[PDB]
Amino acid sequence: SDIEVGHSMNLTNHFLVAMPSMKDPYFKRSVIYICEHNQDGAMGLMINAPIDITVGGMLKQVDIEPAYPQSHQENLKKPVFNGGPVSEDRGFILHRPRDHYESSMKMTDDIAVTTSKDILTVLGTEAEPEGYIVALGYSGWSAGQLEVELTENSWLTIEADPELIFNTPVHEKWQKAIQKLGISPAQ
Repeated sequence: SDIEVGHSMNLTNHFLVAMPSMKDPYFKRSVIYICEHNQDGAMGLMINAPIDITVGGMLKQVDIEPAYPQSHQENLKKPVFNGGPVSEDRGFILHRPRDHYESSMKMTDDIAVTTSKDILTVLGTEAEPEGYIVALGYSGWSAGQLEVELTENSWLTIEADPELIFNTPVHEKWQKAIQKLGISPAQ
């Protein structure tokens, strides 16, 4: 009769790996982490789009006063990324759970997203999360719209792992992703 057992492709906590046959140049070789996926649509952040300014630079720009000495002087030269085209003037810290921030969303035991200024004060200080990348703007899809992009020859997906986000070099994030899908670019 009608026992509607399905699949429910919720892609939250999943990675979006661009195909070598990607048309859109804005995602030519992107790897997006879905932070939220539901009937309203989907929200994601680009993991390998390093911007010009550095994490330290953006802080200075925002004139954020650190709450402690900035010992981690080196992680402060690391760059901030291009999260996506939507709200390019908004911040999104994707990191490994450390402390409690006013406005934070926990994905797992190793991944969470903080969007409150508070977190900015610990960056560069021993109090900053052991792993984090700062993104500006995010990637958005309308209701179901993402669900349809999949049936197209644009993306492929696999559950996410923190290392791919806070460890492997940018230049290899994509290269290792598709490879993880048993594949390699054209030629």
